[PDB]
Amino acid sequence: AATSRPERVWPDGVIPFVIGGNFTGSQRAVFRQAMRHWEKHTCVTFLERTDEDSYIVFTYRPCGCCSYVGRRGGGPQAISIGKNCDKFGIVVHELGHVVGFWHEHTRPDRDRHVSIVRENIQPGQEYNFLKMEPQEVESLGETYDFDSIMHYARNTFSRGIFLDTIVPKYEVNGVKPPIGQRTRLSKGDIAQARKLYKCP
Ligand SMILES: CCCCC[C@H](CN(O)CO)C(=O)NCNC(=O)c1cc2cccc(OC)c2o1
Ligand SMILES: [Zn+2]
Ligand SMILES: [Zn+2]
Repeated sequence: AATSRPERVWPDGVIPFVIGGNFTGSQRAVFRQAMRHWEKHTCVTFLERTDEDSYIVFTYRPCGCCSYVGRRGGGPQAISIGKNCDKFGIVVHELGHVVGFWHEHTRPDRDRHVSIVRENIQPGQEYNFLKMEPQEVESLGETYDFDSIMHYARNTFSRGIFLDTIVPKYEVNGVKPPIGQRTRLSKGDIAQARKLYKCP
């Protein structure tokens, strides 16, 4: 679910950043590691902000809302992190938003790959399962990626941990594909981000 909007692609793949107050040393170390993980597998690079107009700010905030997707432009933008959502893999996902990705399950073609089980969604959290409009996404010829760091888990916003809100439709390698990994950028994520940023 890469943005279709070229103004949201950070020019030259260089993203200035600031780390705000109220984090521990350890949380700040994880931020740098997550930024470096992006740097290792793509041409995207994070740079400590000096005088740039547009830049990201790591802000202490309760988990959930919101990390701006892609470059806002004309000023600072938030990448929001809190106590329960600050592990390496979560921050990598959040930087996925920064660089221009929405959630994989909101791809316009998602109904060919997953079922949404509405009845299992926590009340008032249904908006998290809305498809993006076709005009807002350009997937760049890349197939729907179950292993994506941007893909929800089977029971994300579920009323109970044993109930699925998202179910993949078909078996891949003879078994239903696992979703919701927060370990690393997937092969699919790397391929897609390289196209988005026109990496060499
Ligand atoms: C109101 C939308 C709730 C979004 C919450 C999620 C949390 N994560 O999954 C983080 O990984 C989120 O941040 N998704 C990505 N960002 C957005 O969807 C989003 C929309 C939006 C609209 C106006 C202003 C914003 O400022 C940060 C926005 O973020
Ligand atoms: Zn997200
Ligand atoms: Zn994808």
